[PDB]
Parts: sequence; structure tokens; C-alpha cells
Amino acid sequence: GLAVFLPPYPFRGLKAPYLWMFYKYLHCATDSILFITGEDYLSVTDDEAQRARWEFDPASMASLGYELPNAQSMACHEYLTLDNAFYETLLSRHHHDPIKSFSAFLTERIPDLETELHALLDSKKGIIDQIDTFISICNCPSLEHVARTLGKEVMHIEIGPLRAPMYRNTAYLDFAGVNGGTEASARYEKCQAEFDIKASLGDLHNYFLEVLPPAETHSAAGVVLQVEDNSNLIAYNHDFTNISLLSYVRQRYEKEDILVRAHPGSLFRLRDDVFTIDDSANSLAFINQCNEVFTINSSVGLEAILTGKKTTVLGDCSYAFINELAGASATVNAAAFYLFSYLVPFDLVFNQEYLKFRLGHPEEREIVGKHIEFYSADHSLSSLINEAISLEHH
Amino acid sequence: GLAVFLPPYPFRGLKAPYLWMFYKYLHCATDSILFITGEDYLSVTDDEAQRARWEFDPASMASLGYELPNAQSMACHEYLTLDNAFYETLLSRHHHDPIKSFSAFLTERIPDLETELHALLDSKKGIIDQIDTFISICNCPSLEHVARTLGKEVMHIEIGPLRAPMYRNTAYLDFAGVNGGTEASARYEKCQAEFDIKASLGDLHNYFLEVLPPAETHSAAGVVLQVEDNSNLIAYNHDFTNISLLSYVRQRYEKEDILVRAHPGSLFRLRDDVFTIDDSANSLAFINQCNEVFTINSSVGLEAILTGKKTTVLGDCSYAFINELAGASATVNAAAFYLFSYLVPFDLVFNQEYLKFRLGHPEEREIVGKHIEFYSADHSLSSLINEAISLEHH
Ligand SMILES: Nc1ccn([C@@H]2O[C@H](COP(=O)(O)O)[C@@H](O)[C@H]2O)c(=O)n1
Ligand SMILES: Nc1ccn([C@@H]2O[C@H](COP(=O)(O)O)[C@@H](O)[C@H]2O)c(=O)n1
Ligand code: NA
Ligand code: NA
Ligand code: NA
Ligand code: NA
Repeated sequence: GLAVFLPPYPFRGLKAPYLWMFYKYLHCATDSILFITGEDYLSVTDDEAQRARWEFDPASMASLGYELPNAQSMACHEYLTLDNAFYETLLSRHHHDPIKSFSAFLTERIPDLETELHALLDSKKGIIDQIDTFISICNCPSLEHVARTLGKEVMHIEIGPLRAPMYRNTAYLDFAGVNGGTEASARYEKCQAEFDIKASLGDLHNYFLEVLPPAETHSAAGVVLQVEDNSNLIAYNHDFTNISLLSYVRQRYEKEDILVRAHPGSLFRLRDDVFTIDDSANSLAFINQCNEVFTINSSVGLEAILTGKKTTVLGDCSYAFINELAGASATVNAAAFYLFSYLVPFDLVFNQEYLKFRLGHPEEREIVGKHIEFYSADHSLSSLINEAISLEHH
Repeated sequence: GLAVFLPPYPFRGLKAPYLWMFYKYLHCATDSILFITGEDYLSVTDDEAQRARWEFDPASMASLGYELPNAQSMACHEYLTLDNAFYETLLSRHHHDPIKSFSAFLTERIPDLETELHALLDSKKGIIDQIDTFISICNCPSLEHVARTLGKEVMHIEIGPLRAPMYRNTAYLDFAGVNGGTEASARYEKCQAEFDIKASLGDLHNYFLEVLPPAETHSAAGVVLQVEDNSNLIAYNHDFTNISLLSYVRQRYEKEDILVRAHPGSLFRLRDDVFTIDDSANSLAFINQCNEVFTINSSVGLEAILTGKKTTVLGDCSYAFINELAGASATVNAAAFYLFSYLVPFDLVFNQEYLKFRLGHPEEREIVGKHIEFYSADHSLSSLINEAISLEHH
């Protein structure tokens, strides 16, 4: 079955950092799953000191589509637990900087981590033989090195750039890496000639919109800020930060022409003294007020591209290649492939039958057909997409 | 005379970034000064688009002790102007990141910058021969390399860690570097045996206090945040940031025991959702509520040390060596030397007669005597300091 890697290391000061994906896989589980995680994941619940975490909020559970697991739900899976001694040692090897330690976890092999993973996997039965694929919610060269030795693939899976309530929920599934080192551009290059999409970028954007767009005083430049310690601002940012992104824009625009939107999930908000601060209810209403958008690698950059805004992308990300194409035609085709073939309907990356489907490395046409079938729960590759858009049209 | 280096490069998006020091040297000038700067410094005034800058606020002028220069005041100095073409080229050589470019300016030689400096200095008269010393408000290996070739010293000068209205105004003057690569520890090591201070750390703190201390619900841990793009968070931080500093503390304390104070000058403030946020009127009232303090390299770390608080200093800074001494005795002696001999009364670093004094590299006893004479505008080195403290006592 699946071997789901959810490391317990509190790089950003939060225990069980990926608890929500632990609950989601448990909720959707149809067969037994091997969880490679930490005891923090198994004890967080019956810890009255953490009962206020957002993962326990009924609104968050309903939005992500999971329910809290019970004793029975968990008893049907196998659990391997990583110890904290390695984490303490890791911090001591990077000058006690937890963020730099996180960066090494995301971008370098850690031999001591590989040793413990091998030991855990070799600790029982034919655990290794039962493994059809690894799943990791982030890049992890330690795990990926172990996977090569054992002949297993690594699916990198995470929530996608389009999310409810504004959009249909999407997710990433990438065999090379998630956010950084992605294979979206490589997949597109191989089937680019198979795309003749009779729709505009706005039509593709409209297909994923679940709401009526906001009410269409422009700012010349909009600046998207991100969560300061998110993995793709730590590892895939090309050294840019929120503050150097702001300086970058101020080299090109006077502060009176800049509109800044802080990430609603950041610990930091902006003072009103310097820039004009955005107070929009959503990121779409914000970029609509801007003539061009600047981002490191926020999901919002995709929104700007799909709405036809001049967009600068300074960091590595899965959608950047769409922005690097000359000519409207190729850009629409690249966006269509990205949205219907690279992105996955959110629930499907937690579906074991779908994961087995992707493990066979099927053709892009079959992948698109699976996604549209799901989106359309109510022929060439372009025919599938053109007809899907057209049926949504009327 | 003096050759004052005030570069015009808007690394942080602000033109004439050190305009206030330009006005201060002009205001206190008794002789002709050579200014190596940019045209932005000379035109900012009669630019109605910048008349709201804080350097023009009468309260800021009175606090820093300068008045706006007029046509006559400036006509008695010589001006060399750096061009912007180099800045544009510099940005293109660091992936258009202005903050990374700033870092290179602070920490690396830039041959093209050295060439332009040499050309400017060689552009007229015996400009070079009239130069008694360079003054730089930041570390600049480009300028320091030029200085070596020409046989000139470089005084690194900046506002100090103790400032009005809470304290007597102080400044740095350091021949090796300011903030980073400082010589405070080296100077202390040479005369440590000459210090037998009959006062406590609180007594030294009281000497520089100009106000009555605040009214003495403790938090186990206080976190000092800094301005995100200040030079000593860009170049001398050992890679730490505000966000990794927070994670560092969260590895040791639960959020309920952490009190966070954002820098009043930062563009960012903190949300109320996670940590307990400090709303003190000053940094002293904040650290008084904490049992131990954490900082990268804020001036506030010195305050914590002088008030006897357990202090963690993660970045490079001039006062760190005080915190690395074992035993209360040596710590008080180190603090006394730092405060009376390393730190300079603010006005004196703009006084040409005092600068000439320091250019002779006098003995630590003479330096302390000059500073106490200034502080006391109303004998061994320890006798000078002990008597100064005692006279302030009664
Ligand atoms: N500056 C920002 C960044 C993100 N966001 C919201 O957060 C979601 C994910 O964004 P990141 O990839 O930037 O975390 C986006 O779809 C958008 O809904 C926002 O509203 N403003
Ligand atoms: N978190 C912080 C940082 C600085 N400060 C104020 O700013 C002045 C200089 O601090 P930095 O060296 O941190 O810029 C300090 O003396 C203190 O008065 C504050 O009040 N809170
Ligand atoms: Na991405
Ligand atoms: Na739609
Ligand atoms: Na310092
Ligand atoms: Na005093």
C-alpha cells in the first residue's frame, strides 16, 4: 500500500505540523496505510493543551473534507515513529537555527535521517515489500535517497494553488518534487503539440471559480506577500524575502503606486504609514485592483497569470513556466495543461485507487480524462478540455 | 580634513538613506569637509515630493541636534558624487535583489566601486592630500581597500545603542568596523586589568538613564524583533531573521510564556492571535517584564545585559563580548569600558577636534577622560569612572 511520510520535526515551533494531512489520509483510507511520522501526531488529540488547534475546528474539517479519527479508524494502519534525538542533533548542526535546519531537511541528504528511516522500514515483517509507493508532503532528499535504494517511487503531494471557497479544491502530485524542482514544465513540453484549446485564460480561470467574481482606482503595482517561514520561502525563493521583494518593487515604483497585500496566514501585518495596504476580502479582489503583480512564489501568482495580469515571479514554482512563454496561444495551452493535467482534484490525491492509477505513469490523455470525470461528477486531450469548458459555458 | 562617505544607493528603496548624518556633519562643521555621496543628497530638500521625510521634522532635528542647511552652509564644502549606473549594474550582478546587493556592499570588495572612488578622489587638486581620515557610516570593504592604497584610516561611525529620550545620546566610532567586525572586545582585552569599578551594572545603566525608570506579571521569555532590512540583520545576523529568532525561542518556550516586541521602526507589526504582544511605551519597560531576553543583535540586548537579565545574543554585535564573560566582576568592568571608552558621546563623533583627537590613537585613559568631561559639562581610569558614578550618586 501507501507509505505516507509526515515528519514530526517542529521546525516552525508547532508540533505535528502536518496533522491535517494525517487526518485526511485516515478519513479517506480504504486499505491499510503505513504512516512514517511521530508520536506527536498520535497524542495531539487527547492533549487538552492543544484542543484549540485549527485542525479541530469544524469549519476547517468541512473545508478540507475530513473528520477526526477514532480508536477504530487508526487501528487498521501501521505506524513508524521518528525520535526527537535526531532533531535536537540536527539543530545543533545548523547553529540551532530551526529554519536553516528546515532548509537542509528540504534540500540536502541527512545520513542520520536515512539511517533511522532504513531502520524503521526494516524493523518489521515485509513492511518494505508491502510498499507500493512513498508519499511525501514536501521534498526530502533523505527519504528520496532511501527510496532509490529500495526501488520505490516518491509522490510529492500537497494542497494546490486553487482552493475553496474561491475555487474547486486542487492538489499537487509530482514525482520529482513539490513546489521546488517540479516536473510540470517537463510534462507540458512533451505534449504541447497536443493542445489546441479554444478558450481564453479567463475561461480556464472561470472553470475553476466556484463564486461569482468580485465587483470589477487601480494601483500600478501589487505586491503579494507570503508566510515568512513557509517551505517555499525558505528553500525555493532564490534568497528573496517579503522585505527584499518590497525593495525590488520600490526600485521600479514610488510608494504611492504600490499596493501591498500581506498573507492572511502570516504572523505579521503591515503598518499603514508607508505603503497603501490592501484590505480586500480575497486575493482575487486584490489583484483585480493592480495593473501588474509581483510575487516570489505565491499561489496568487497563478491567479494573476490566469486573469491576464503582467506578473513577475522571482522564486521557483510549479506554474512559472506558463509565464515564460511568448505568445498568447502557447500560454493558454500551457495553462490548460497545468490546470487539467498537472493539478489534481483535491480529494483524489488521498484516494488509493487514483494513486495506484498515477503509479502506472499513464498517458496525459488518461490523466486529463480522470480529472474531468471527477470535476464533472454531474476524444483527444483538447477535445476533452474544450468540451468540459463548453459544457460549463451553457 | 574629513572625507565623509554617504553612499546614495537606495538599497532599501529610499533615496539619500543617510541624509540625517549629512545634515549633522554640515551643522557641526567647523572646517571644510569632503563629502563623497550622491546628487540625491544635494537635491532632496528643494524636492516638494520628499518634504514629508522624517529628517525634516522639527522634533527629529531637535532630538539629533541639527538644523537644515542653507546655501551658505554648504558652499564651504567639497562634494564628490557617485553615479547610479554602477548601482543598476550592481543589482544586475545579484539577481536584481537590492538586499543581497546591500549585503555585498557591506561585506565584499566591489572593484567597479573602488575604481569610481579612486577616480573621484583623483579628479581634482590635492583632494587626497587634504584627507586626514575617511569616515564611513557602515562597513565598506570597497572604501577600506581604497583607503589602504592611499594610506588613510577609516572611522566607522553611527548612532549608538543608547539614545534619547531614554538615555544620553551615544555613538559608535570604530576603526575596524561598526556593528560587525568591531574592535570593542580587542580594546577591552588590552586594558581589562586597569578596571576595578566599584559600581554595579545597574549603576552603569543609571548613569546613562535620563528618565526615571518605569514602574517596575512577568513573561518567562522576551523576544526583541528588529527592522527587517537593517544592515546588521542583513550582514551580521549569522543568517538569523525575526521569524527564525521566533522559532528559536519556541523550541525552548511554549507560546504562552513568550512576550514579543516588534521594532517600532519596522514596516511589520504582529498579529494578536498567536503570541502575547508587547505594548510597552519603551524597550526598557518591555525587558523589565521578562525573565530572560532573546535578540539577534538589537541595541536592546545591551539594555537587557545592563539590567541584569539573562540575555541570548545570536548575531554579531559590539556588546556581545560583555555577555560572554564569566563572573560578575569582569562583566561590570567590561560594561564600564564599553560604556565610557568604546561608546562616544553622540555629538563628539561630529566634532572635528574630537575626531582629530581619536585619529592620534590616544590611550584608553585619555579617551575616557574626554568622554567624562563631556558627560560632566556641569587619576587612573577606574578613578575617573568611579568618581563620575559617585558624583552622579549624590
Ligand atoms: N498575499 C496573499 C497570499 C496568499 N493569499 C491566499 O492564500 C492562498 C495560498 O497562497 P500562498 O501560496 O501564497 O500561501 C491563496 O490562494 C490566496 O487565497 C492571500 O489572500 N494574500
Ligand atoms: N524590539 C525593539 C527594538 C528596538 N527598540 C528601540 O529602538 C532602539 C534601537 O534598537 P535596534 O538596534 O534594535 O534598532 C532601541 O534603543 C530601543 O529604544 C524597541 O523599542 N523595540
Ligand atoms: Na508551486
Ligand atoms: Na466555475
Ligand atoms: Na552593534
Ligand atoms: Na543618569
